[PDB]
Amino acid sequence: TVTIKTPDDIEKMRIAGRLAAEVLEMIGEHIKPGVTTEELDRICHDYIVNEQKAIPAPLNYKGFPKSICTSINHVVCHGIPNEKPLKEGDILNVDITVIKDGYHGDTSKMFLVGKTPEWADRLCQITQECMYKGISVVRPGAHLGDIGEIIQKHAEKNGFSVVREYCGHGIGKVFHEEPQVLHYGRAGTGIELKEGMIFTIEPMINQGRPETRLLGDGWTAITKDRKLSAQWEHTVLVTADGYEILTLRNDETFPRTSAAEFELVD
Amino acid sequence: TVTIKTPDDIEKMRIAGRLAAEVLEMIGEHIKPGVTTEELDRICHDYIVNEQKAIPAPLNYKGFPKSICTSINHVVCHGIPNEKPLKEGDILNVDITVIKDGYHGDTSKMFLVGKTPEWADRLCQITQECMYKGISVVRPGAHLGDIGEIIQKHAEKNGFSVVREYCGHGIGKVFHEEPQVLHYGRAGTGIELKEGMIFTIEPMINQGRPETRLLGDGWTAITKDRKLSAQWEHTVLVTADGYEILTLRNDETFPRTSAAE
Amino acid sequence: TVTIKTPDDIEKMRIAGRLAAEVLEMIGEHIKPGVTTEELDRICHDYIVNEQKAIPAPLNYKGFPKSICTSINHVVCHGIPNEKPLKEGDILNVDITVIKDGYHGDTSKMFLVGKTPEWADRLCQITQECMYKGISVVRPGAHLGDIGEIIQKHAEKNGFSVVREYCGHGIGKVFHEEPQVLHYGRAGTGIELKEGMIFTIEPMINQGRPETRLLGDGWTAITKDRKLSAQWEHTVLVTADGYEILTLRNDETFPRTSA
Amino acid sequence: TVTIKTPDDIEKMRIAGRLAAEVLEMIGEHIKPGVTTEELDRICHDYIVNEQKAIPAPLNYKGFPKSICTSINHVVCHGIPNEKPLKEGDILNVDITVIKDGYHGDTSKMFLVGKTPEWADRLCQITQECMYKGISVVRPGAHLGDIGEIIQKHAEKNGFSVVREYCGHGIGKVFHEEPQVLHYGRAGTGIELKEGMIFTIEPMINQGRPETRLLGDGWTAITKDRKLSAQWEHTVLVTADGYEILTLRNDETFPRTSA
Ligand code: MET
Ligand code: MET
Ligand code: MET
Ligand code: MET
Ligand SMILES: [Mn+2]
Ligand SMILES: [Mn+2]
Ligand SMILES: [Mn+2]
Ligand SMILES: [Mn+2]
Ligand SMILES: [Mn+2]
Ligand SMILES: [Mn+2]
Ligand SMILES: [Mn+2]
Ligand SMILES: [Mn+2]
Ligand SMILES: [Mn+2]
Ligand SMILES: [Mn+2]
Ligand SMILES: [Mn+2]
Ligand SMILES: [Mn+2]
Ligand SMILES: [Mn+2]
Repeated sequence: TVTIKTPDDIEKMRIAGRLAAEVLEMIGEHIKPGVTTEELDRICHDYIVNEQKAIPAPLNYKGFPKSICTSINHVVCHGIPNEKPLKEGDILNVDITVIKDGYHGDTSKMFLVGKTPEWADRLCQITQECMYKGISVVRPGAHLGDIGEIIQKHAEKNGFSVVREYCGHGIGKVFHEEPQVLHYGRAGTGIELKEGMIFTIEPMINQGRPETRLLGDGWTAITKDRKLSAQWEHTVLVTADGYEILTLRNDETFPRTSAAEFELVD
Repeated sequence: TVTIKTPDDIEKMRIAGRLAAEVLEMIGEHIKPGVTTEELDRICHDYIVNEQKAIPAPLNYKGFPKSICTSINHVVCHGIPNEKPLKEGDILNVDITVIKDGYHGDTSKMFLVGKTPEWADRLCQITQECMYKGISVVRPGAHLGDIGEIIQKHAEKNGFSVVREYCGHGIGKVFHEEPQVLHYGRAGTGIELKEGMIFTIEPMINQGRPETRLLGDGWTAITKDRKLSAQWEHTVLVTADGYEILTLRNDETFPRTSAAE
Repeated sequence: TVTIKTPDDIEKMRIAGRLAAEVLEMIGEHIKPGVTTEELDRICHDYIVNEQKAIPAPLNYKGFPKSICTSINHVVCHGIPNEKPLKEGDILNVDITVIKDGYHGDTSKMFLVGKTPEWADRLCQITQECMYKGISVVRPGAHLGDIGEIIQKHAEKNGFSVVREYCGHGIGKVFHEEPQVLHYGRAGTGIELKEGMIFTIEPMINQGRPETRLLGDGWTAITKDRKLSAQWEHTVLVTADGYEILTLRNDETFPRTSA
Repeated sequence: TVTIKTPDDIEKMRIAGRLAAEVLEMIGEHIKPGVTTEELDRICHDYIVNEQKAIPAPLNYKGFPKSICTSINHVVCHGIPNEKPLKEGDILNVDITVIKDGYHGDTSKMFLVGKTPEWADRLCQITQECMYKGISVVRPGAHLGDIGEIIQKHAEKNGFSVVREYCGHGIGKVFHEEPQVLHYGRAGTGIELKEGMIFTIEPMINQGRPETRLLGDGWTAITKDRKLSAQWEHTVLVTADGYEILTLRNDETFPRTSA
C-alpha cells in the first residue's frame, strides 16, 4: 500500500524538501571547469551536516560511498563523486537527498559546465519540461500512468527516449517506498492518486536509445550507446487541489502548487 | 553431454580482447577532421581507466609516453599522440592494448578521416585483407610461415610491399613474448601452431617500398620513400580446430572463429 | 588426471554398459507416432528400476527432472520428456544412462518415427558413421584429437556441421569425469589414450549451422537456425590394442572391439 | 613437390598393386631348399610378362640385370638373383615391382626356408609389424616423421635397428618419386601427407647394428656386422581420412584400409 502522510508529516516533509532545494541553490556557485565531483560532494556534505543540521541520505545507503550523486554526460544516474575534474562542455546532474529529523527531501538538477553545445542545453531543457509536465497531471483521481504518458510523449516528439530501467518512488520517513513512478506508459493505467501521497518524479531522458549498462562500481549507469542523458527530479505532494512541489527552488518559475497555477491563469 | 570448459587464462584473455575491441568501437565516433591525436589519446585513456577499470599497456612501456599509438599517412607504426589536428584525407591507425587484471588484448584499425584518396582506401582494404588471410590459416598444425606467405602473396600481387622490420608476437599475461609472427615468408616453415597459443597478426603494408626508418623520438617509424603505410591488428587464439579472434569488433563482417561464420 | 579403470571396474562397467544398451533395445519396440516422450520415460524408468535393479542416472542430476533425455528434430541434446506426442516424420534421440551398483553406462540412438524425409535419414546416417569413425581410431597411443578430427571431416565433407559447445566425457563410478571429448579438432593433439580409460563419444551433428541456443527450462538445447540435429552415443573402453564398445546393442553390426 | 594422383590414376594404381601382390602369392609355392634365386626370377618374369601382360620394373632399371630382387640372410636389399640354391635355414626377401600400363605396384615379403635359426622368425615378424604400424599412422595431416618414429620404436624395443641408408619413396607412373620415406625419425616432423599421395613403406630392420656395406656388383647391400636383416614392403594410398594398401595379399589379415 502507498502511505498517506498526515498533516504533521507534510509540514516536516516541507522542511526536508526546502533543505534539499537549498543544497542545489548553494552548490551552483561552485560548478565550473576544473572542480572535481568529489569537491562538490564535500561541499554539499559539510553544508547539509554543519549548516542544515541534517544528514545526506545517500551516504552509506546500500553501500553508496558518498553524500550526493554526480552524473556527467553519458552517465544516466547514480555517478559516484571522484577526483576527475569537470570539463568545459559537460552536462552535470547533481542529485541531492537530505534527511531532516527522519524526513527525506529528494531533488536533482542539471548544470551546464562553462560553454556547452546548444543541443546538450536543449536535451537538459526538454528533460526539465518532461518533469514539469509529469508534475502538472498530479491530482487526486489521476492515475500513475498519466505521469508516464505525458513524459514519454514529450521526450519522444523531441527524438529522445525515456529510461525504463529506473523510476521515481514514494518517499517519506523512508527514502524509497511504494509506488514505482514509471516515466513511460499509458494514461489512466496503474494506481489511483490520493491526497497525502508523496513521491518523486525524476525522468531520465536519453539523446539516443533507452538502454543503460552498469559500470563495475555497481552504481554508475551509462547509456549503452554512449550518447547524452539528462535528469531532473522533484519531490511531489498530492494535495486536495492537485500537487505541491516540496523541493521547489527560488530560481524556478514553474508554479509551486495547483493553487499558484490557478492564480496565474488570472 | 557436458558443456565445454575453457582454461581460466583463456576466458580472461577473451575479456581483455573484448575490452580492447570496444575501445576501437568507442573511439571511431570521435574521429573527424580537426581532432588532435593527443585528444584521442585522452579519450581512450579515460575510457580504459575509468570505465573499463583496465590499464593502457602502452603507457610508459619501454618509455613510450602515451596510452595509444596513432600513426598517420607515411607513419608506419608507433606514432606518439600529439597536438596536430587530423586533416581531411588522412589515414589513421589507432593501436590499442588494454591490460585487464594482468591479461592483454592488442588490436588496431585504420580510419579514413573525411574524404580520403582512392589509393589510400585501396592500401587500407588490401592490408585488412592481408591480416584476415593471415588469420584464416591459423589452426593446430599450421606453421608460422603459413601466415607470412599468405600475407606476402596478397600484398605483392596487389602492388604493395610488406614491412619486414616489425612483426606480430605472442601475448598473454605479458605484452610481448615468443613467437615472432613475421608477415612475410614461406608456407610450412617455422614452429608448428598449438591449441592455446595466443599471438597477434598485425601486418604493416606500404604503398611503395618496404624500407622504414625510426625517427629521433625512438618510436615513430616512417616509410623511407614517404609514401603511405597501413596496418591492422588482431589478437588471435589457436583453438582445437582453428582460430578465434579475441579482439573482433561489432563492425567487422569476417567470421570470429573458424566454425563459425 | 584421467582415471584408469582396474580389471574389476572394467567387469562392472561392462555390466552397466550392457544394461544401458538393453534399455535402447527395449524402448525401440515402443516408439511410434502418437506415443508421448513422457510415456517412453516412464517405461524406461520402470525397466531400469524394477527389472534391471539399477538407477536412471539423469534423474534429479543437477536438477534434471526425468529419467532419460528425448531430443526431437531441431532439439540438439537434453530434451525433457513431456506430453507431446511423437509425429510421423520426427527424428528422436533417446539418451540413456544406467547406474548399476555405482557404475555408469551412457548411450543414445536415433529413431525414425514412421515415414521420415530423406534429408532426416541422411543426417542420422552420417552422424552414426561419424560416431563409428571416432570409435575406430581409439587405441593406446592415439590422442583425443584423432577422434574429433575424423568425426568433423566426415560431417563437413557431407555438408553438415559439428556442435562445438557440448562434448563427450570420461565416465566410470562418476557420470561426468575427465577428459572432455570434443567431436572436432586435429589428430595428434590432446591427451594420449591409455588402456583402461573409459569415455563417451556422442557427436551432435547439425543439418545447417553449428550454433545452438539454450531454452528457458535451462536444459533443452536447439539449433540456432532451427534445422535438424542428430546424435548417437556409446561408452568406449581403451583396451590393449584398440577399443571396446561397452554399450553395443545386438541390432548393431559395427564390431564390438578392434580385434 | 609430391605428386597427387587423380581418381583414374588411383584405379590404375589399384590394378598395378593387385598384380604385384599376385606375383608374391604365386611365387610362395616355389620357395624351397634347392630352388635357385635365378629360377624364382625367371618364374616371376614369365608370370608378369606372359600372364599378367605387365612388365617387371626392375629389369634394366639403372643397369639392374634381373626382374626381381632376392635378398637372403645378411643381405639387406637389392640382391641379384643368381645360381645359388636356397638352403635350409635361409630367410629370403622377394621384392616385386610390376608396371601395368605405365603404373607401378611395389611390394615385398619374407619367406622362412625350412628350419630357421631361432631368432630369425621373430626378426621377420617384428619387421612386418613395424611396416604395419607405419601404415596405421597414414592419413591426411600426418607427418612422414610419424612413420619413422612408430617403426623405429617398435624395432628398437625388440633390440633391432632400423636401416638408415635406404628409404621408401613416392611411386606412381614413375618407379621412384618424391618424397623419401625414412623408416626412422620423430613424430610430427617432415612432410605432411595429403589425400591422393601414394608411396611405399619398406622398412629394412637389422638384428644388430644399422650400418650396411655395398658389394662389388653395385647393388647387393649387406649388414656390416653380418647379422640378419629383414624387410617387408607395401604401396600405400593416402585416402580421405586414412590409408589404403594397394598391394595387400589374400594371405594377410591386416585391414586393406582404415575404413
Ligand atoms: C545512492 S542513493 C541515491 C538515490 C537518488 N537520490 C534517488 O533519487 O533515488
Ligand atoms: C540430464 S543428464 C544428461 C546426460 C547424458 N546422458 C550425457 O550423455 O551426458
Ligand atoms: C608503445 S607499445 C605499442 C605496441 C603495439 N600495441 C603492438 O602491437 O605491439
Ligand atoms: C633394382 S630396382 C628395385 C627397387 C625396389 N623394388 C624398391 O622398392 O625400390
Ligand atoms: Mn548524463
Ligand atoms: Mn534523487
Ligand atoms: Mn528519487
Ligand atoms: Mn554422455
Ligand atoms: Mn600510415
Ligand atoms: Mn601487437
Ligand atoms: Mn598493437
Ligand atoms: Mn548420454
Ligand atoms: Mn535433434
Ligand atoms: Mn636379409
Ligand atoms: Mn620400393
Ligand atoms: Mn620394392
Ligand atoms: Mn608440420
